[PDB]
Amino acid sequence: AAVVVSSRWNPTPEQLRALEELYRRGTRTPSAEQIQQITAQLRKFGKIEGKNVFYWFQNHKARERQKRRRQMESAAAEFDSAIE
Amino acid sequence: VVSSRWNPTPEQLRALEELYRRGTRTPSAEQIQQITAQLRKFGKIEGKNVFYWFQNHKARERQKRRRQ
DNA sequence: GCAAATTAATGATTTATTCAAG
DNA sequence: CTTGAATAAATCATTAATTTGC
Repeated sequence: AAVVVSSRWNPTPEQLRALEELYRRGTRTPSAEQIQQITAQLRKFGKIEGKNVFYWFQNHKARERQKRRRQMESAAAEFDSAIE
Repeated sequence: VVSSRWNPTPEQLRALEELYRRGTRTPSAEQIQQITAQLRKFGKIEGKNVFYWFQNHKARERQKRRRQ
């Protein structure tokens, strides 16, 4: 019987899937009321607060950009090696 | 019995693994051809085998080791 | 011991995404 | 808004491990 305290919010798999689908529908920089409403809904899956949503979308946008940039340095790896 | 799908020779396997440990995870076309060149000393292999091996390895290590 | 049966691994294909040309 | 570039996720398919009954 015991406690564990978190230093960083982590999305539950359900909160994560919800945020990823908000992203697939085109959400990129939620407004303040958007942040609050999203938060109010995702709190049903578990712990989450407004700044967590705010950061999640910033970090996800940046990481997608960086990911997609580093997919470009590969320079058509799949076609040049697998199809021809 | 003859082969329909490639399978790494036990040495190509250790070399592909070493490359993954030292940071090669999403190799480029060029590098892929470089790697394929080297690994054929140890037997049959083509660029498609190398490209898929890194894709599948990376995906399934994510499955095993990533926490969510 | 040995293969047929069944299960686990993994190679190869397909599908759904992403950013950002145009 | 559309779509080119290029996956990585999900899935399909075949091989290797292994289990099983003899």
